[PDB]
Amino acid sequence: KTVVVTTILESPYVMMKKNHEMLEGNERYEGYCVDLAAEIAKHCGFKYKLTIVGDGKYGARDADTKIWNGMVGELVYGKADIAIAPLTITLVREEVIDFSKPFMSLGISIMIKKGTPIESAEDLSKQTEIAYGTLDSGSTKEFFRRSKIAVFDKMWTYMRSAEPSVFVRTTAEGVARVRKSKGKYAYLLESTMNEYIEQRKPCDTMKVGGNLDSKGYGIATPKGSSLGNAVNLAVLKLNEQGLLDKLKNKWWYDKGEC
Amino acid sequence: KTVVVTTILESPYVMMKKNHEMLEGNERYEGYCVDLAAEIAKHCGFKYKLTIVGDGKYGARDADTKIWNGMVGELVYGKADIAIAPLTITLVREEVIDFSKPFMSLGISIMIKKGTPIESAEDLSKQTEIAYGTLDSGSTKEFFRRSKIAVFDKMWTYMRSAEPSVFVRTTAEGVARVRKSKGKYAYLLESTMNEYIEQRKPCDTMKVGGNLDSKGYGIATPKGSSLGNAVNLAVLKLNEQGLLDKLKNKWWYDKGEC
Ligand SMILES: N[C@@H](C(=O)O)[C@H](O)[C@@]1(C(=O)O)CC[C@H](C[C@H](NC(=O)c2cc(Cl)c(O)c(Cl)c2)C(=O)O)N1
Ligand SMILES: N[C@@H](C(=O)O)[C@H](O)[C@@]1(C(=O)O)CC[C@H](C[C@H](NC(=O)c2cc(Cl)c(O)c(Cl)c2)C(=O)O)N1
Ligand SMILES: [Zn+2]
Ligand SMILES: [Zn+2]
Ligand SMILES: [Zn+2]
Repeated sequence: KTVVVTTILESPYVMMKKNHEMLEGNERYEGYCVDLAAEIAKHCGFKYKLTIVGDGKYGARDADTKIWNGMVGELVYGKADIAIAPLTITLVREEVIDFSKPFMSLGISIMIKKGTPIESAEDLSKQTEIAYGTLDSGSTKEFFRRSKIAVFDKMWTYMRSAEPSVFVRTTAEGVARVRKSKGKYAYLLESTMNEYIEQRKPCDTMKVGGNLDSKGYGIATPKGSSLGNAVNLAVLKLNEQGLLDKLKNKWWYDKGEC
Repeated sequence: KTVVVTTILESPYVMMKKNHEMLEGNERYEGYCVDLAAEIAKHCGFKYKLTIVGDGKYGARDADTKIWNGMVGELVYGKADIAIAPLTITLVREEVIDFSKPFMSLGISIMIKKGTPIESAEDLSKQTEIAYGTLDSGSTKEFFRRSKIAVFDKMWTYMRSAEPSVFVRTTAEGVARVRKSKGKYAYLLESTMNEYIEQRKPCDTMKVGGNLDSKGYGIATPKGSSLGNAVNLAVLKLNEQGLLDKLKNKWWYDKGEC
Protein backbone atom coordinates (compact mmCIF):
# COMPACT_ATOMS: atom_id res chain seq x y z
CA LYS A 1 0.00 0.00 0.00
CA THR A 2 2.74 2.42 -0.97
CA VAL A 3 1.05 5.57 -2.30
CA VAL A 4 2.24 6.63 -5.77
CA VAL A 5 2.95 10.40 -5.72
CA THR A 6 3.23 12.08 -9.07
CA THR A 7 5.17 15.31 -9.20
CA ILE A 8 7.07 17.40 -11.72
CA LEU A 9 10.74 18.46 -11.79
CA GLU A 10 10.38 22.20 -11.25
CA SER A 11 12.62 24.29 -8.98
CA PRO A 12 12.35 24.88 -6.17
CA TYR A 13 9.44 22.41 -5.72
CA VAL A 14 11.22 19.23 -6.79
CA MET A 15 14.90 19.07 -7.62
CA MET A 16 17.54 16.38 -8.05
CA LYS A 17 20.00 16.67 -5.13
CA LYS A 18 23.52 17.43 -6.24
CA ASN A 19 25.18 14.26 -7.64
CA HIS A 20 22.26 12.00 -6.75
CA GLU A 21 21.19 11.14 -10.28
CA MET A 22 22.43 7.55 -9.92
CA LEU A 23 20.94 6.93 -6.47
CA GLU A 24 17.49 5.64 -5.75
CA GLY A 25 14.24 6.30 -3.98
CA ASN A 26 12.68 9.44 -2.58
CA GLU A 27 15.99 10.42 -1.10
CA ARG A 28 17.25 11.62 -4.51
CA TYR A 29 14.94 14.64 -4.40
CA GLU A 30 14.74 17.84 -2.45
CA GLY A 31 12.60 20.94 -2.45
CA TYR A 32 9.45 22.54 -1.26
CA CYS A 33 7.12 19.79 -2.52
CA VAL A 34 9.43 17.05 -1.33
CA ASP A 35 9.32 18.58 2.18
CA LEU A 36 5.55 18.98 1.88
CA ALA A 37 5.06 15.36 0.75
CA ALA A 38 7.05 14.12 3.76
CA GLU A 39 4.81 16.18 6.07
CA ILE A 40 1.58 15.14 4.33
CA ALA A 41 2.62 11.48 4.52
CA LYS A 42 3.66 11.78 8.16
CA HIS A 43 0.30 13.29 9.14
CA CYS A 44 -1.91 10.93 7.11
CA GLY A 45 0.32 8.01 8.09
CA PHE A 46 1.22 6.55 4.67
CA LYS A 47 4.29 5.27 2.87
CA TYR A 48 4.83 6.76 -0.55
CA LYS A 49 6.99 6.77 -3.65
CA LEU A 50 7.79 10.00 -5.48
CA THR A 51 7.58 9.52 -9.24
CA ILE A 52 8.22 12.24 -11.86
CA VAL A 53 5.33 12.63 -14.31
CA GLY A 54 6.28 10.87 -17.56
CA ASP A 55 5.34 13.59 -20.05
CA GLY A 56 6.65 16.48 -17.89
CA LYS A 57 3.25 18.28 -18.02
CA TYR A 58 0.96 19.66 -15.30
CA GLY A 59 -2.33 18.73 -16.85
CA ALA A 60 -4.49 19.92 -19.68
CA ARG A 61 -7.25 18.27 -21.64
CA ASP A 62 -6.45 17.97 -25.35
CA ALA A 63 -9.12 19.94 -27.26
CA ASP A 64 -9.44 17.25 -29.93
CA THR A 65 -8.84 13.88 -28.25
CA LYS A 66 -10.24 15.09 -24.90
CA ILE A 67 -7.48 13.12 -23.19
CA TRP A 68 -5.89 14.63 -20.02
CA ASN A 69 -2.10 14.82 -20.08
CA GLY A 70 0.44 15.39 -17.28
CA MET A 71 -0.15 14.96 -13.56
CA VAL A 72 -3.88 15.46 -13.90
CA GLY A 73 -3.94 12.63 -16.43
CA GLU A 74 -1.98 10.36 -14.12
CA LEU A 75 -4.70 10.87 -11.53
CA VAL A 76 -7.67 10.75 -13.90
CA TYR A 77 -6.55 7.54 -15.61
CA GLY A 78 -5.54 5.75 -12.42
CA LYS A 79 -1.75 5.75 -12.69
CA ALA A 80 -1.03 7.84 -9.56
CA ASP A 81 -2.73 8.23 -6.19
CA ILE A 82 -1.78 11.78 -5.34
CA ALA A 83 -0.13 14.74 -7.01
CA ILE A 84 1.99 17.01 -4.81
CA ALA A 85 3.15 19.77 -7.05
CA PRO A 86 2.55 23.44 -7.91
CA LEU A 87 -0.73 22.42 -9.50
CA THR A 88 -3.18 25.33 -9.96
CA ILE A 89 -6.72 24.81 -8.64
CA THR A 90 -8.99 25.53 -11.58
CA LEU A 91 -12.61 24.83 -12.52
CA VAL A 92 -11.87 22.46 -15.37
CA ARG A 93 -9.53 20.42 -13.18
CA GLU A 94 -11.78 20.35 -10.12
CA GLU A 95 -14.40 18.87 -12.42
CA VAL A 96 -12.27 15.73 -12.83
CA ILE A 97 -9.99 15.50 -9.74
CA ASP A 98 -10.28 16.56 -6.08
CA PHE A 99 -8.09 19.37 -4.72
CA SER A 100 -7.07 20.12 -1.15
CA LYS A 101 -7.43 23.67 0.14
CA PRO A 102 -4.57 25.73 -1.34
CA PHE A 103 -1.15 25.29 0.28
CA MET A 104 0.18 28.36 -1.54
CA SER A 105 -1.45 31.45 -2.97
CA LEU A 106 -0.24 33.13 -6.13
CA GLY A 107 -1.23 35.34 -9.02
CA ILE A 108 -0.12 36.64 -12.39
CA SER A 109 2.85 39.01 -12.17
CA ILE A 110 5.32 40.85 -14.41
CA MET A 111 8.98 39.94 -14.68
CA ILE A 112 11.37 42.60 -16.00
CA LYS A 113 15.09 42.97 -16.39
CA LYS A 114 16.36 45.40 -13.72
CA GLY A 115 16.24 48.96 -14.99
CA THR A 116 13.30 48.43 -17.33
CA PRO A 117 11.00 51.47 -16.91
CA ILE A 118 7.78 49.54 -16.16
CA GLU A 119 5.98 49.29 -12.83
CA SER A 120 2.58 47.83 -13.72
CA ALA A 121 0.43 46.12 -16.30
CA GLU A 122 -1.13 49.49 -17.08
CA ASP A 123 2.43 50.76 -17.81
CA LEU A 124 2.98 47.91 -20.29
CA SER A 125 -0.32 48.42 -22.06
CA LYS A 126 0.36 52.15 -22.70
CA GLN A 127 3.59 51.69 -24.61
CA THR A 128 5.16 49.62 -27.39
CA GLU A 129 8.95 49.93 -27.03
CA ILE A 130 8.97 47.10 -24.50
CA ALA A 131 7.48 43.90 -25.83
CA TYR A 132 5.75 41.53 -23.48
CA GLY A 133 4.31 38.05 -23.51
CA THR A 134 3.72 34.82 -21.70
CA LEU A 135 3.84 31.09 -22.03
CA ASP A 136 2.30 30.02 -25.36
CA SER A 137 0.05 27.42 -23.79
CA GLY A 138 -0.68 28.50 -20.28
CA SER A 139 -2.97 29.87 -17.61
CA THR A 140 -1.65 33.35 -18.13
CA LYS A 141 -2.48 33.45 -21.79
CA GLU A 142 -6.00 32.21 -21.03
CA PHE A 143 -6.45 34.86 -18.35
CA PHE A 144 -5.74 37.57 -20.88
CA ARG A 145 -7.78 35.99 -23.64
CA ARG A 146 -10.89 35.89 -21.41
CA SER A 147 -10.43 39.11 -19.48
CA LYS A 148 -13.00 41.91 -19.66
CA ILE A 149 -10.78 44.44 -17.88
CA ALA A 150 -9.93 47.18 -20.37
CA VAL A 151 -6.19 47.22 -19.65
CA PHE A 152 -5.90 43.41 -19.87
CA ASP A 153 -7.96 43.37 -23.05
CA LYS A 154 -5.61 45.96 -24.56
CA MET A 155 -2.62 43.76 -23.64
CA TRP A 156 -4.30 40.70 -25.10
CA THR A 157 -4.95 42.42 -28.40
CA TYR A 158 -1.29 43.49 -28.63
CA MET A 159 0.05 40.06 -27.66
CA ARG A 160 -2.16 37.93 -29.92
CA SER A 161 -1.14 39.95 -32.97
CA ALA A 162 2.50 40.86 -32.24
CA GLU A 163 4.98 39.57 -34.79
CA PRO A 164 7.32 37.83 -34.36
CA SER A 165 5.70 36.01 -31.45
CA VAL A 166 5.92 37.40 -27.92
CA PHE A 167 4.88 33.99 -26.59
CA VAL A 168 7.46 31.50 -25.37
CA ARG A 169 7.61 27.75 -25.30
CA THR A 170 8.69 27.26 -21.66
CA THR A 171 9.32 29.33 -18.50
CA ALA A 172 13.04 28.91 -18.95
CA GLU A 173 12.70 30.48 -22.41
CA GLY A 174 10.63 33.38 -21.00
CA VAL A 175 13.28 34.09 -18.40
CA ALA A 176 16.11 33.87 -20.92
CA ARG A 177 14.27 36.29 -23.20
CA VAL A 178 13.85 38.84 -20.38
CA ARG A 179 17.54 38.40 -19.45
CA LYS A 180 18.87 38.65 -23.00
CA SER A 181 16.57 41.35 -24.37
CA LYS A 182 18.31 44.42 -22.91
CA GLY A 183 15.16 45.57 -21.16
CA LYS A 184 12.98 45.24 -24.25
CA TYR A 185 11.02 42.20 -23.11
CA ALA A 186 8.79 41.67 -20.04
CA TYR A 187 7.39 38.27 -19.13
CA LEU A 188 4.06 37.58 -17.44
CA LEU A 189 4.10 34.49 -15.19
CA GLU A 190 3.01 33.09 -11.84
CA SER A 191 4.20 35.31 -8.97
CA THR A 192 5.71 32.32 -7.13
CA MET A 193 8.07 31.61 -10.00
CA ASN A 194 8.76 35.34 -10.55
CA GLU A 195 9.79 35.68 -6.89
CA TYR A 196 11.96 32.55 -7.14
CA ILE A 197 13.83 33.76 -10.23
CA GLU A 198 14.37 37.18 -8.58
CA GLN A 199 16.45 35.27 -5.96
CA ARG A 200 18.70 33.45 -8.43
CA LYS A 201 22.01 34.53 -9.93
CA PRO A 202 22.66 36.64 -11.88
CA CYS A 203 20.00 38.59 -9.88
CA ASP A 204 19.14 40.68 -12.93
CA THR A 205 15.37 40.38 -12.91
CA MET A 206 12.65 41.89 -10.74
CA LYS A 207 8.97 41.28 -9.99
CA VAL A 208 6.95 44.45 -10.50
CA GLY A 209 3.36 45.47 -9.75
CA GLY A 210 0.58 43.82 -7.76
CA ASN A 211 -0.69 40.43 -8.89
CA LEU A 212 -3.24 40.62 -11.71
CA ASP A 213 -5.36 37.74 -10.34
CA SER A 214 -5.55 35.38 -7.37
CA LYS A 215 -5.28 31.59 -7.44
CA GLY A 216 -3.89 28.81 -5.32
CA TYR A 217 -1.94 25.58 -5.62
CA GLY A 218 -3.58 22.45 -4.26
CA ILE A 219 -2.64 18.81 -3.71
CA ALA A 220 -4.77 16.70 -6.05
CA THR A 221 -6.25 13.24 -5.67
CA PRO A 222 -8.52 11.14 -7.91
CA LYS A 223 -12.25 11.67 -7.39
CA GLY A 224 -13.55 9.55 -4.57
CA SER A 225 -10.10 8.88 -3.19
CA SER A 226 -10.08 7.82 0.47
CA LEU A 227 -6.96 9.94 0.86
CA GLY A 228 -8.57 13.22 -0.10
CA ASN A 229 -10.11 14.08 3.23
CA ALA A 230 -7.00 13.32 5.30
CA VAL A 231 -4.71 15.21 2.94
CA ASN A 232 -7.03 18.18 3.09
CA LEU A 233 -6.98 18.41 6.90
CA ALA A 234 -3.23 17.89 6.84
CA VAL A 235 -2.82 20.98 4.60
CA LEU A 236 -4.90 23.10 7.04
CA LYS A 237 -2.91 21.74 9.96
CA LEU A 238 0.42 22.57 8.30
CA ASN A 239 -0.78 26.07 7.57
CA GLU A 240 -1.83 26.61 11.17
CA GLN A 241 1.52 25.33 12.43
CA GLY A 242 3.22 27.94 10.23
CA LEU A 243 4.96 25.14 8.32
CA LEU A 244 3.88 26.29 4.85
CA ASP A 245 5.28 29.77 5.37
CA LYS A 246 8.47 28.30 6.86
CA LEU A 247 8.96 26.07 3.81
CA LYS A 248 8.32 28.95 1.41
CA ASN A 249 10.88 31.06 3.22
CA LYS A 250 13.41 28.24 3.22
CA TRP A 251 13.32 27.43 -0.48
CA TRP A 252 12.81 30.96 -1.86
CA TYR A 253 14.81 33.16 0.55
CA ASP A 254 17.02 31.20 2.93
CA LYS A 255 18.33 29.41 -0.18
CA GLY A 256 18.26 32.69 -2.15
CA GLU A 257 21.30 34.07 -3.95
CA CYS A 258 20.37 37.78 -4.05
CA LYS B 1 -37.10 24.02 -1.18
CA THR B 2 -35.96 27.46 -0.09
CA VAL B 3 -32.31 27.28 1.01
CA VAL B 4 -31.65 28.88 4.39
CA VAL B 5 -28.48 30.96 4.18
CA THR B 6 -26.89 32.07 7.42
CA THR B 7 -24.60 35.04 7.53
CA ILE B 8 -23.40 37.67 9.97
CA LEU B 9 -23.86 41.46 9.94
CA GLU B 10 -20.35 42.67 9.32
CA SER B 11 -19.51 45.49 6.87
CA PRO B 12 -19.04 45.38 3.98
CA TYR B 13 -20.09 41.73 3.74
CA VAL B 14 -23.67 42.12 4.92
CA MET B 15 -25.27 45.40 5.92
CA MET B 16 -28.78 46.72 6.53
CA LYS B 17 -29.58 49.12 3.68
CA LYS B 18 -30.09 52.65 4.98
CA ASN B 19 -33.53 53.11 6.49
CA HIS B 20 -34.58 49.52 5.90
CA GLU B 21 -35.15 48.56 9.57
CA MET B 22 -38.88 48.11 8.97
CA LEU B 23 -38.60 46.46 5.54
CA GLU B 24 -38.67 42.66 4.99
CA GLY B 25 -36.91 39.85 3.19
CA ASN B 26 -33.63 39.52 1.37
CA GLU B 27 -34.09 43.05 0.00
CA ARG B 28 -33.16 44.63 3.37
CA TYR B 29 -29.53 43.56 2.97
CA GLU B 30 -26.64 44.66 0.80
CA GLY B 31 -22.94 43.93 0.60
CA TYR B 32 -20.23 41.69 -0.74
CA CYS B 33 -21.66 38.47 0.70
CA VAL B 34 -25.17 39.51 -0.34
CA ASP B 35 -23.93 39.89 -3.92
CA LEU B 36 -21.98 36.62 -3.61
CA ALA B 37 -25.00 34.67 -2.35
CA ALA B 38 -27.03 35.91 -5.32
CA GLU B 39 -24.30 34.59 -7.68
CA ILE B 40 -23.88 31.27 -5.94
CA ALA B 41 -27.69 30.82 -5.94
CA LYS B 42 -28.00 31.71 -9.60
CA HIS B 43 -25.15 29.45 -10.67
CA CYS B 44 -26.31 26.54 -8.53
CA GLY B 45 -29.97 27.17 -9.36
CA PHE B 46 -31.65 27.58 -5.94
CA LYS B 47 -33.93 30.05 -4.14
CA TYR B 48 -32.83 31.24 -0.74
CA LYS B 49 -33.58 33.28 2.32
CA LEU B 50 -30.82 35.24 4.06
CA THR B 51 -30.90 34.98 7.83
CA ILE B 52 -28.56 36.59 10.31
CA VAL B 53 -26.88 34.17 12.66
CA GLY B 54 -28.99 33.99 15.83
CA ASP B 55 -26.20 34.58 18.37
CA GLY B 56 -24.04 36.97 16.34
CA LYS B 57 -20.98 34.64 16.30
CA TYR B 58 -18.82 33.08 13.55
CA GLY B 59 -18.37 29.59 14.96
CA ALA B 60 -16.37 28.26 17.87
CA ARG B 61 -16.65 25.10 19.93
CA ASP B 62 -16.99 25.83 23.65
CA ALA B 63 -13.89 24.04 24.97
CA ASP B 64 -15.80 22.82 28.05
CA THR B 65 -19.28 21.99 26.74
CA LYS B 66 -18.03 21.11 23.23
CA ILE B 67 -21.07 22.98 21.82
CA TRP B 68 -20.58 24.92 18.52
CA ASN B 69 -21.85 28.49 18.49
CA GLY B 70 -22.41 30.94 15.65
CA MET B 71 -22.73 30.06 11.98
CA VAL B 72 -20.91 26.74 12.39
CA GLY B 73 -23.44 25.88 15.15
CA GLU B 74 -26.32 26.67 12.83
CA LEU B 75 -25.04 24.33 10.13
CA VAL B 76 -24.10 21.52 12.47
CA TYR B 77 -27.24 21.69 14.61
CA GLY B 78 -29.45 21.84 11.55
CA LYS B 79 -30.69 25.43 11.53
CA ALA B 80 -29.28 26.67 8.16
CA ASP B 81 -28.21 25.01 4.92
CA ILE B 82 -25.22 27.13 3.96
CA ALA B 83 -23.15 29.88 5.54
CA ILE B 84 -22.01 32.69 3.21
CA ALA B 85 -19.95 35.04 5.23
CA PRO B 86 -16.39 36.06 6.13
CA LEU B 87 -15.85 32.63 7.73
CA THR B 88 -12.19 31.59 7.97
CA ILE B 89 -11.31 28.12 6.72
CA THR B 90 -9.74 26.33 9.72
CA LEU B 91 -8.84 22.77 10.65
CA VAL B 92 -11.28 22.52 13.59
CA ARG B 93 -14.19 23.74 11.46
CA GLU B 94 -13.33 21.55 8.47
CA GLU B 95 -13.68 18.56 10.76
CA VAL B 96 -17.41 19.37 11.19
CA ILE B 97 -18.52 21.25 8.04
CA ASP B 98 -17.28 21.44 4.43
CA PHE B 99 -15.67 24.56 3.04
CA SER B 100 -15.61 25.73 -0.53
CA LYS B 101 -12.29 26.73 -1.96
CA PRO B 102 -11.57 30.23 -0.61
CA PHE B 103 -13.45 33.11 -2.19
CA MET B 104 -11.17 35.65 -0.54
CA SER B 105 -7.59 35.60 0.71
CA LEU B 106 -6.46 37.42 3.83
CA GLY B 107 -3.83 37.63 6.56
CA ILE B 108 -2.98 39.36 9.83
CA SER B 109 -1.90 42.96 9.22
CA ILE B 110 -1.19 46.16 11.13
CA MET B 111 -3.52 49.12 11.46
CA ILE B 112 -2.01 52.46 12.55
CA LYS B 113 -3.33 55.96 12.91
CA LYS B 114 -1.90 57.92 9.99
CA GLY B 115 1.34 59.62 11.00
CA THR B 116 2.45 56.81 13.25
CA PRO B 117 6.09 56.02 12.44
CA ILE B 118 5.67 52.28 12.14
CA GLU B 119 6.01 50.46 8.82
CA SER B 120 6.09 46.76 9.80
CA ALA B 121 5.69 44.18 12.52
CA GLU B 122 9.42 44.17 13.04
CA ASP B 123 9.22 47.94 13.65
CA LEU B 124 6.60 47.33 16.35
CA SER B 125 8.66 44.56 17.89
CA LYS B 126 11.71 46.79 18.44
CA GLN B 127 9.98 49.47 20.53
CA THR B 128 7.55 50.13 23.41
CA GLU B 129 6.46 53.75 22.85
CA ILE B 130 3.64 52.61 20.55
CA ALA B 131 1.49 49.98 22.25
CA TYR B 132 -0.04 47.29 20.07
CA GLY B 133 -2.50 44.46 20.44
CA THR B 134 -5.30 42.43 19.04
CA LEU B 135 -8.76 41.09 19.76
CA ASP B 136 -8.47 39.44 23.20
CA SER B 137 -10.01 36.22 21.90
CA GLY B 138 -9.51 35.11 18.35
CA SER B 139 -7.30 33.89 15.57
CA THR B 140 -4.84 36.69 15.77
CA LYS B 141 -4.05 36.21 19.45
CA GLU B 142 -3.66 32.48 18.95
CA PHE B 143 -1.44 33.03 15.94
CA PHE B 144 0.98 35.02 18.13
CA ARG B 145 0.65 32.71 21.09
CA ARG B 146 1.67 29.75 18.86
CA SER B 147 4.37 31.38 16.78
CA LYS B 148 7.97 30.16 16.72
CA ILE B 149 9.05 33.09 14.59
CA ALA B 150 11.46 35.41 16.43
CA VAL B 151 9.78 38.75 15.75
CA PHE B 152 6.32 37.34 16.48
CA ASP B 153 7.34 35.54 19.68
CA LYS B 154 8.94 38.79 20.77
CA MET B 155 5.67 40.65 20.08
CA TRP B 156 3.74 38.00 21.97
CA THR B 157 6.12 38.26 24.93
CA TYR B 158 5.35 42.01 24.93
CA MET B 159 1.57 41.85 24.51
CA ARG B 160 1.08 38.98 26.96
CA SER B 161 2.15 41.12 29.91
CA ALA B 162 1.44 44.67 28.68
CA GLU B 163 -0.19 47.19 31.04
CA PRO B 164 -2.72 48.56 30.69
CA SER B 165 -3.99 45.63 28.61
CA VAL B 166 -3.22 45.90 24.89
CA PHE B 167 -6.14 43.56 24.09
CA VAL B 168 -9.60 44.63 23.01
CA ARG B 169 -12.97 42.97 23.47
CA THR B 170 -14.39 43.76 20.00
CA THR B 171 -13.12 44.98 16.62
CA ALA B 172 -14.85 48.34 16.76
CA GLU B 173 -13.07 48.77 20.08
CA GLY B 174 -9.70 48.05 18.49
CA VAL B 175 -10.31 50.47 15.68
CA ALA B 176 -11.64 53.09 18.06
CA ARG B 177 -8.56 52.57 20.15
CA VAL B 178 -6.23 53.26 17.18
CA ARG B 179 -8.33 56.29 16.25
CA LYS B 180 -8.42 57.79 19.75
CA SER B 181 -4.90 57.03 20.93
CA LYS B 182 -3.12 59.93 19.25
CA GLY B 183 -0.75 57.58 17.41
CA LYS B 184 0.16 55.53 20.48
CA TYR B 185 -1.75 52.33 19.62
CA ALA B 186 -1.52 49.93 16.67
CA TYR B 187 -4.06 47.19 16.05
CA LEU B 188 -3.39 43.74 14.56
CA LEU B 189 -6.38 42.50 12.56
CA GLU B 190 -7.53 40.79 9.35
CA SER B 191 -6.08 42.53 6.30
CA THR B 192 -9.54 42.63 4.68
CA MET B 193 -11.06 44.60 7.53
CA ASN B 194 -7.93 46.78 7.75
CA GLU B 195 -8.21 47.75 4.09
CA TYR B 196 -11.98 48.36 4.39
CA ILE B 197 -11.51 50.68 7.35
CA GLU B 198 -8.79 52.51 5.47
CA GLN B 199 -11.45 53.56 2.92
CA ARG B 200 -13.99 54.76 5.54
CA LYS B 201 -14.35 58.31 6.90
CA PRO B 202 -12.67 59.93 8.77
CA CYS B 203 -9.91 58.33 6.69
CA ASP B 204 -7.42 58.57 9.55
CA THR B 205 -6.00 55.02 9.62
CA MET B 206 -3.55 53.12 7.43
CA LYS B 207 -2.66 49.51 6.72
CA VAL B 208 1.06 48.92 6.99
CA GLY B 209 3.51 46.16 6.17
CA GLY B 210 2.94 42.87 4.41
CA ASN B 211 0.60 40.26 5.82
CA LEU B 212 1.99 38.15 8.68
CA ASP B 213 0.15 34.97 7.62
CA SER B 214 -2.20 33.60 4.92
CA LYS B 215 -5.76 32.34 5.30
CA GLY B 216 -8.97 32.18 3.30
CA TYR B 217 -12.70 32.67 3.76
CA GLY B 218 -14.83 29.87 2.36
CA ILE B 219 -18.52 29.14 1.94
CA ALA B 220 -19.50 26.49 4.47
CA THR B 221 -21.98 23.63 4.09
CA PRO B 222 -22.83 20.62 6.27
CA LYS B 223 -21.05 17.32 5.62
CA GLY B 224 -23.00 15.41 3.00
CA SER B 225 -24.92 18.46 1.85
CA SER B 226 -26.38 18.17 -1.63
CA LEU B 227 -25.06 21.72 -2.25
CA GLY B 228 -21.40 21.27 -1.38
CA ASN B 229 -20.10 20.22 -4.79
CA ALA B 230 -22.05 22.77 -6.83
CA VAL B 231 -21.07 25.61 -4.50
CA ASN B 232 -17.41 24.68 -4.65
CA LEU B 233 -17.51 24.71 -8.47
CA ALA B 234 -19.43 28.00 -8.46
CA VAL B 235 -16.73 29.67 -6.37
CA LEU B 236 -14.03 28.53 -8.82
CA LYS B 237 -16.15 29.73 -11.77
CA LEU B 238 -16.73 33.18 -10.24
CA ASN B 239 -13.03 33.58 -9.51
CA GLU B 240 -12.19 32.67 -13.11
CA GLN B 241 -14.82 35.05 -14.55
CA GLY B 242 -13.14 37.82 -12.54
CA LEU B 243 -16.32 38.36 -10.51
CA LEU B 244 -14.83 37.93 -7.05
CA ASP B 245 -12.24 40.62 -7.82
CA LYS B 246 -14.96 42.87 -9.26
CA LEU B 247 -16.99 42.42 -6.06
CA LYS B 248 -14.06 43.18 -3.75
CA ASN B 249 -13.33 46.34 -5.76
CA LYS B 250 -16.98 47.35 -5.63
CA TRP B 251 -17.44 47.02 -1.88
CA TRP B 252 -13.99 48.16 -0.74
CA TYR B 253 -12.96 50.79 -3.30
CA ASP B 254 -15.80 51.92 -5.58
CA LYS B 255 -17.89 52.60 -2.46
CA GLY B 256 -14.85 53.90 -0.60
CA GLU B 257 -15.03 57.31 1.10
CA CYS B 258 -11.33 58.20 0.88
N1 LIG C 1 1.07 25.75 -12.08
C1 LIG C 1 0.95 25.44 -13.51
C2 LIG C 1 -0.29 24.55 -13.77
O1 LIG C 1 -0.96 24.04 -12.64
O2 LIG C 1 -0.58 24.14 -14.85
C3 LIG C 1 0.89 26.74 -14.37
O3 LIG C 1 -0.42 27.26 -14.40
C4 LIG C 1 1.49 26.57 -15.81
C5 LIG C 1 1.32 27.82 -16.47
O4 LIG C 1 1.85 28.96 -15.90
O5 LIG C 1 0.53 27.93 -17.35
C6 LIG C 1 2.86 26.15 -15.70
C7 LIG C 1 3.12 25.49 -17.03
C8 LIG C 1 1.81 24.81 -17.37
C9 LIG C 1 1.50 24.56 -18.89
C10 LIG C 1 0.42 23.47 -19.16
N2 LIG C 1 -0.81 23.99 -18.55
C11 LIG C 1 -1.80 24.70 -19.36
O6 LIG C 1 -1.74 24.63 -20.55
C12 LIG C 1 -2.95 25.39 -18.62
C13 LIG C 1 -2.93 25.44 -17.20
C14 LIG C 1 -4.02 26.08 -16.49
CL1 LIG C 1 -3.94 26.18 -14.71
C15 LIG C 1 -5.15 26.70 -17.24
O7 LIG C 1 -6.22 27.31 -16.56
C16 LIG C 1 -5.16 26.65 -18.68
CL2 LIG C 1 -6.50 27.43 -19.58
C17 LIG C 1 -4.08 26.01 -19.38
C18 LIG C 1 0.65 22.08 -18.52
O8 LIG C 1 -0.27 21.34 -18.54
O9 LIG C 1 1.92 21.49 -18.58
N3 LIG C 1 0.79 25.54 -16.52
N1 LIG D 1 -13.41 35.63 10.40
C1 LIG D 1 -13.53 35.32 11.81
C2 LIG D 1 -13.71 33.78 11.98
O1 LIG D 1 -14.11 33.07 10.84
O2 LIG D 1 -13.96 33.31 13.05
C3 LIG D 1 -12.29 35.84 12.58
O3 LIG D 1 -11.17 35.02 12.38
C4 LIG D 1 -12.54 36.26 14.07
C5 LIG D 1 -11.27 36.63 14.63
O4 LIG D 1 -10.38 37.47 13.92
O5 LIG D 1 -10.83 35.98 15.53
C6 LIG D 1 -13.55 37.29 14.07
C7 LIG D 1 -14.43 37.03 15.28
C8 LIG D 1 -14.24 35.56 15.63
C9 LIG D 1 -14.24 35.11 17.14
C10 LIG D 1 -14.63 33.61 17.41
N2 LIG D 1 -13.63 32.76 16.73
C11 LIG D 1 -12.36 32.49 17.38
O6 LIG D 1 -12.22 32.87 18.49
C12 LIG D 1 -11.24 31.81 16.56
C13 LIG D 1 -11.35 31.86 15.13
C14 LIG D 1 -10.33 31.30 14.29
CL1 LIG D 1 -10.49 31.39 12.51
C15 LIG D 1 -9.14 30.67 14.91
O7 LIG D 1 -8.11 30.15 14.11
C16 LIG D 1 -9.03 30.62 16.35
CL2 LIG D 1 -7.58 29.84 17.05
C17 LIG D 1 -10.05 31.18 17.21
C18 LIG D 1 -16.02 33.20 16.88
O8 LIG D 1 -16.05 32.31 16.09
O9 LIG D 1 -17.11 34.11 16.99
N3 LIG D 1 -13.08 35.12 14.77
ZN1 LIG E 1 21.60 11.96 -0.03
ZN1 LIG F 1 4.40 17.80 11.09
ZN1 LIG G 1 -23.08 34.85 -12.68
